[PDB]
Amino acid sequence: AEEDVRILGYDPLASPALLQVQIPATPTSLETAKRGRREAIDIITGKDDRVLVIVGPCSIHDLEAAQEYALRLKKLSDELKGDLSIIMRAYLEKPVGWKGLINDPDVNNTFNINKGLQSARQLFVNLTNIGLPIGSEMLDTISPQYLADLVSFGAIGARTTESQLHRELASGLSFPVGFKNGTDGTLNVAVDACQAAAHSHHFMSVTKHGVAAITTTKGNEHCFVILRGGKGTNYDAKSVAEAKAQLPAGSNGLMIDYSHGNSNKDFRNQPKVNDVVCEQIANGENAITGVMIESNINEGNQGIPAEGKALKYGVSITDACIGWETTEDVLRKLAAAVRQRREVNK
Amino acid sequence: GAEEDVRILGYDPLASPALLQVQIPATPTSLETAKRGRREAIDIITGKDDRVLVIVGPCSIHDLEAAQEYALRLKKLSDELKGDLSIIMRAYLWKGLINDPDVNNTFNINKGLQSARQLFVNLTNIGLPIGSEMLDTISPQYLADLVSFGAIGARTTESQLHRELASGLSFPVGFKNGTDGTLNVAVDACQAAAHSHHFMSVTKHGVAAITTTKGNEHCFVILRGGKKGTNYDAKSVAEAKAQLPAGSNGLMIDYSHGNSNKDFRNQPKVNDVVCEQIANGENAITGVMIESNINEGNQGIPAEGKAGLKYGVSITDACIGWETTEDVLRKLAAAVRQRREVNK
Ligand SMILES: N[C@@H](Cc1ccccc1)C(=O)O
Ligand SMILES: [Mn+2]
Ligand SMILES: [Mn+2]
Repeated sequence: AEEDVRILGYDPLASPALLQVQIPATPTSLETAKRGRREAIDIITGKDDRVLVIVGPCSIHDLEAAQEYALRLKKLSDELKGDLSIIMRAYLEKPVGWKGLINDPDVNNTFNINKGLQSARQLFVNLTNIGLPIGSEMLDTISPQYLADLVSFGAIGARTTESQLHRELASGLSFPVGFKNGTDGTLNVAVDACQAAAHSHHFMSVTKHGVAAITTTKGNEHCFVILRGGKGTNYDAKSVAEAKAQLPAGSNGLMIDYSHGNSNKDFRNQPKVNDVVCEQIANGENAITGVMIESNINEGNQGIPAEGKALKYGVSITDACIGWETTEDVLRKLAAAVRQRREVNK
Repeated sequence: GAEEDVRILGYDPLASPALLQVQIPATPTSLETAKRGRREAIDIITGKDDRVLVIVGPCSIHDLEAAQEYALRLKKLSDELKGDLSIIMRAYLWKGLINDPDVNNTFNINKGLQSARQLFVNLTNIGLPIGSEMLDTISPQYLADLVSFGAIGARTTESQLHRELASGLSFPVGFKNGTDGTLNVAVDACQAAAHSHHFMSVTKHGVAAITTTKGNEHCFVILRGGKKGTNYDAKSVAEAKAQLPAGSNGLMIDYSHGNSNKDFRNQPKVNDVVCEQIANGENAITGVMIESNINEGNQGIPAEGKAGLKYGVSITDACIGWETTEDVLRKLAAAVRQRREVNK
């Protein structure tokens, strides 16, 4: 009986329940998470005229830099509360390079998931603890069981939007899920994802106790489409009109990613994409409910030098971000477009 | 308190892989058949054998009886063309034999996994290797020991999760090109699955653990059409070959799906066009995939639960009949026999 010939070995893994006790969620963290979901829900369903903003680092590899950023974003968040509902990007990784905070939390090319999950959860607690909601990519069917309670928003990356596995997973998450369009630039797959995630599914996951079980979902009605470019960009009126053209009756507000395929090989293009999105918003576009910005403390990205995490401070080690000030503007300018759009509807 | 699982209606007890593997044990024959299939598949996709790897069979199995009759027929034909073709049966698992084993929206996974495994044992038991789609990251743990070939479908080839899974399977894995007709994603999948990965899967005992893979060097690309159009023609094969990196394995061409272009009657055609590239010396094509069954076409699921279903007819994709299949395979058989001459 030939089995596991390509499996070098298994390693003990702390269960979700165990991790949730080790690194408990403060009452604030749990309240922050609930609030974020409520606000996000109202915005993508049309009940609120504010714009949902998922902004923050491409990926977090430094909890101390992520905390400084959170404080800054929490303040700005306080000044633009009337127009913008801001959620922080607390992403673990990118698509060859650094494997992410869960796999390689030490950023030294060593794998250590147990410590990774600890960092991941501690991070989420630290952030939501200061009152700042967070969003992350739903990488797999197990990992969310360690962090789902502190998350207000979940995104299903372009490479997995067609994955039956990720559609079933979304149908059972306790928060809004954004499905990015295909890497080939089409929306059909993201529209189908939302339809599917709305139904009830029966899949196999692990319980809070680390055991495999047959899960049964309720269906998620808070799934929307995210426009992020592809084989070209799609944040322009002509493209948005084609998108709207594809959403079924009742579909939720579109979200737009200023990066990746939309800034096509350059973070400097994020502010430009903001103008082209702010325009449509001020002129009265109601289908654009949310935006996604990859910003950091200091612009650009970088690589890991000979040594590990000691590396330019506040600088992404994956996709390049825009600096902070460039972010202050981009958001104040988006808040304006929100107000100006508030009038056109009156 | 907190607010998790608000969309989780509930969990259900699930027999562990180890438990299932004892309940429905694999006969020595089943285990030998599985090993043989992998060896033959490996030799063919790596260039060591001039035969053509053939993954043929139903689009999906919903009837173990009908699947067994078909297996016997295919086993007898497989015995005859064993000199030119290495046949592995399509035994892919409406959600599937696993989610709805009874076919009536009553999702009984435990029974589904039993049927799934019993089926795999029944088939491999008569000496016929089998192949299936690597659905999720847990399911295989209940059937790997019986599988000779695993395919990742178009909608998952880009999934990091499925690339890591392939890197730890004990058999060759075929990655289908994107639903948009491109091969870049399938080529990247093969590159990725060749490396070692660290993911979370469940053990034979139903517990979550950190898995570490060795890397799989037996991953190839499957051409199955797409938006950009069908791709079984020589110019497509050629453009494909030009994109294959150093050390890639032999290409496989799916006759149905995006290449049959919504009409199963086009499979015999793709064959001919592909059989011609082979009979003239094309060695880049080492495998073919065919959605076949006892009776051509497909159907739906009547209010009459399931016992009101046409026998030997697919309840998913349309397939060609046994009759029409035995040709395709005989022509393909010959196309190979020819190739060996052109290379002689
Ligand atoms: N046991 C599988 C590998 C595997 C391990 C863990 C999870 C899923 C699959 C095989 O022999 O191919
Ligand atoms: Mn990024
Ligand atoms: Mn099919």
